[PDB]
Parts: sequence; structure tokens; C-alpha cells
Amino acid sequence: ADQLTDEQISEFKEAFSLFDKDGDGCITTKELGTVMRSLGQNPTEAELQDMINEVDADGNGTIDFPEFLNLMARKMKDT
Ligand SMILES: [Ca+2]
Ligand SMILES: [Ca+2]
Repeated sequence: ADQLTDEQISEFKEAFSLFDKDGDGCITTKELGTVMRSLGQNPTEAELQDMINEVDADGNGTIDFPEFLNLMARKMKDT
């Protein structure tokens, strides 16, 4: 939104690699769940898949980095 900056990018990137326990460049529902779980959040399994599927514009069931920018870009909706 309003053109992303370096800080919002680098911070996003660090956040994403950070979520990648294996640093394989992919976030699975388990890793995402580890985080959501640890974040006082408790999504249902179907929900995580569905949540991923909304961003899975590609259809892989996992999150890459740009897919993660979309996810966080929409999330940052907080106007
Ligand atoms: Ca992974
Ligand atoms: Ca995807």
C-alpha cells in the first residue's frame, strides 16, 4: 500500500525467513501454525489451508516470499 519501503520489505523478509525453520523458502501450515499457535492464536486445520489457499494465487499450498508480501500487504489493511 502506498508503495512498500525497504524497511517494510527487509522487515517482512526477515520475518518470513524467520518463520522458515528449515530456511527452505517455504512456509507450511505447521510452521505457520507453530507461529499462530505460539501467537495466542489457534486456527483450525481447514482454516489454515483455506487461509493459505486465498493467497495461493499459484496453487502450491505453501508460502513463498512474494506470496507472503501479498499476505502481509492485505493484512496491513489497518487504515
Ligand atoms: Ca519450510
Ligand atoms: Ca502459494
